[PDB]
Amino acid sequence: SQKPNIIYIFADDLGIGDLSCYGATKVSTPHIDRLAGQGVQFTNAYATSATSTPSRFGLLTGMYPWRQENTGIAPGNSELIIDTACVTMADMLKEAGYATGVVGKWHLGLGPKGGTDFNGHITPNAQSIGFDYEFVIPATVDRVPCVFVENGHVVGLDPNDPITVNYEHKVGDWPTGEENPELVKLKPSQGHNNTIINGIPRIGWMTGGKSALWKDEDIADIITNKAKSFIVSHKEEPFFLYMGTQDVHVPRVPHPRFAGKSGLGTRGDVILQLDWTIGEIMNTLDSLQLTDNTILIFTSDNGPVIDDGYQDQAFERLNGHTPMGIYRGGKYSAYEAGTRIPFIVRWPAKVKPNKQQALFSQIDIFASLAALLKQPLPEDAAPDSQEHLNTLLGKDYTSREYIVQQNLNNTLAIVKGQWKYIEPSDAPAIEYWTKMELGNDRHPQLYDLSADPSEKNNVAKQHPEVVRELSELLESVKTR
Ligand SMILES: CC(=O)N[C@@H]1[C@@H](O)[C@@H](O)[C@@H](COS(=O)(=O)O)O[C@H]1O
Ligand SMILES: [Ca+2]
Repeated sequence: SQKPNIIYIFADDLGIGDLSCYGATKVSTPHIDRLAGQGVQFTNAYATSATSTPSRFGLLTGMYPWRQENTGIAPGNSELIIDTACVTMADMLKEAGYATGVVGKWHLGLGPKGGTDFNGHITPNAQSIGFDYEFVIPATVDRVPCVFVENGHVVGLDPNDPITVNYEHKVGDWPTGEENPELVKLKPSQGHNNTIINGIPRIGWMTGGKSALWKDEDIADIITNKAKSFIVSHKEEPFFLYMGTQDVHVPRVPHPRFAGKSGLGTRGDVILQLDWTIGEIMNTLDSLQLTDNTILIFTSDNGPVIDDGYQDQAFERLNGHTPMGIYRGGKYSAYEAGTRIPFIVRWPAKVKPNKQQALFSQIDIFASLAALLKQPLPEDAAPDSQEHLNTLLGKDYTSREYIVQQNLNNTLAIVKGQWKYIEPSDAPAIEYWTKMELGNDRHPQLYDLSADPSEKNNVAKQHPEVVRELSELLESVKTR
């Protein structure tokens, strides 16, 4: 064929150390390892951000999320965060002649100023920014409402039982973690004490849509089947599938057939469920003879977290597993494990198996696919996205000049050749809930990653001219 199919899969909070192809010894990921073996495994690939909403925003817009105020972790009832006049990756692939679909985790908002009204046609939605087809989890599985949205309508919604959602105060009289601990089956470790759904207290309050409520143990199966439907439906045409798994995000509710199979508790169990999901996508492609001329990109939105809010024994069951690999920090953090993510590109027709050590950022995927397809961008489109197609395909080992990282508190860090600079911040050093090291410091930090990849040795006092140059460089990206 001329024009490859494109599948982009965000895992949720999957760590640079969670996969056996990245050296995990305490858990085995044979489907994802097989994918690695068939394509290009990246060892220096980064998301824009150490959290969900901003990394997904940066990927789809080709604009750094920290250039817009509303791009932080979004509530389940956030208005759509991407302006409908923005050119998205989905829009440019639609212009390039692809059928476009989003399946799974969205977390970019739905509906207009005021927040999501879940009770009729929800607009603007993913279809307002270049997706033909939409089947989404509004935000995260730990956030209300716990329902799916398909082409702008809640699946199984009864108009006589309308939904209301509120993140400021209780609406309705549904049990909560706070008031009704007797009805809590998975106890919260950190907040998560609002409306209970299926015995799991969630973030935010909801009432109504009883018949629309999902079953947590079926979410991977539902996402996997809707992804396969989309692929089977577009067997004969060029398609783009943007897919977001729930795994390995809290609450971790493995299907019974994975539950207790890892021996790392539910956190390990959903790594195996995730590996099985990617296996199902690879088997579907193979079935339809679409393997060879499909670009399959598998990555994560941000780094990993052990205890992210439920008493699921993820620390107690960890068994010497290292989700962060050697790296400092994790989810939320400006330290490397915040934005360092697993990243695999398989395109058998065109791309030989390889390890890509080059510096790569998810911000460049938009301009890199546009360049591949020779698709022209409006002057204002994908403004921070550089063409690095050769690097993406393992055809060159040319690093990005620098990459930019954003933590929870919008502290930015820049990596240039061997050097990592973290700009000063007044935000807390330690994240209140998880106690994660955020890398917020009133003083500059400088790490030589070639010598000190675990960021053990701040050498800012040793290299003021390096701090000054990288500081001036980061400020010029900000004011560009
Ligand atoms: C105490 C608490 O509420 N913690 C939650 C965490 O559980 C998770 O839901 C996170 C977003 O994760 S992300 O991957 O979608 O950014 O938001 C935090 O606020
Ligand atoms: Ca995430």
